[PDB]
Amino acid sequence: NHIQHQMVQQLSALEKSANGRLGVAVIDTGSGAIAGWRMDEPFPMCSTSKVMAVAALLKQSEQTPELMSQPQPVASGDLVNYNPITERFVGKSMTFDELSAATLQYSDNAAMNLILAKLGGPQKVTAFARSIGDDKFRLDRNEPSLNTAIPGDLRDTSTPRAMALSLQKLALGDALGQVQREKLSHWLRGNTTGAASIRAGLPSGWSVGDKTGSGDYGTTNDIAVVWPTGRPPLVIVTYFTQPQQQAESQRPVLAKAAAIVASHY
Ligand SMILES: *C(=O)N1C[C@H](NOS(=O)(=O)O)CC[C@H]1C(N)=O
Repeated sequence: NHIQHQMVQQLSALEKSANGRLGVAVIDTGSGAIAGWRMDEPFPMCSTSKVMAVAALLKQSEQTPELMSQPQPVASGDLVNYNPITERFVGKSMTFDELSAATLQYSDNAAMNLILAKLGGPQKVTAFARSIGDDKFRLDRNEPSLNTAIPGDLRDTSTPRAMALSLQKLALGDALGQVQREKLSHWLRGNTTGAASIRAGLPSGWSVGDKTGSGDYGTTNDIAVVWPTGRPPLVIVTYFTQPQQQAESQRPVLAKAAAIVASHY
């Protein structure tokens, strides 16, 4: 942990003002420095777990490049709680490229389940996380139950530190092949659900890729790769969860956390 005293004070005050539990990690990839707040506690990942799932599928495509263009039938039975793209393909097919874009950029939960099926389930996403040196990530359930976000429950959690290091290896480093890393980074940059989260706290000119998540207990999450103008990229994880199951989401908390980390860099 390389966090400055001032940044700790600011993140602590933000957490208290928001009445929740905040977890933040920032990696400066130029120096390798890592900093943050509660960055080793488990937090429910919710939809941010989808990055690891798509990455696992992209790793498999390295040995079968046509895998991503293979049509996959979509059925009404695949639909769950939130299916913004897949609901339009019932009775038709989507490729794994389309399914990956849908789950990353629109957070389509049926698409996530179709990807989990191809990989062999949540347990195989966890095995892929281990294969990139992430010993904290655990995916236990599929959609939509992986979003229950119960305090004290270890299912479907990771830590801000582990998720930041994994997102660095996947989107910037060498955990994936070049074609696959660039596809993942492009999909993250094209996310449509992140305007009010990390992106809102960063300079408007910077290029950003991110994946949000939400769940019960007011869980409000975002993980980002940031390409600041003129200087090496940053990786930012902001996880936030609240005391009561019915709590409302607090996206401005993530924006402010991002602004706090962005200033100190
Ligand atoms: C992911 O956390 N989920 C799927 C979808 N995500 O959209 S979000 O990232 O903009 O929050 C809706 C919320 C959540 C879920 N409960 O399924």
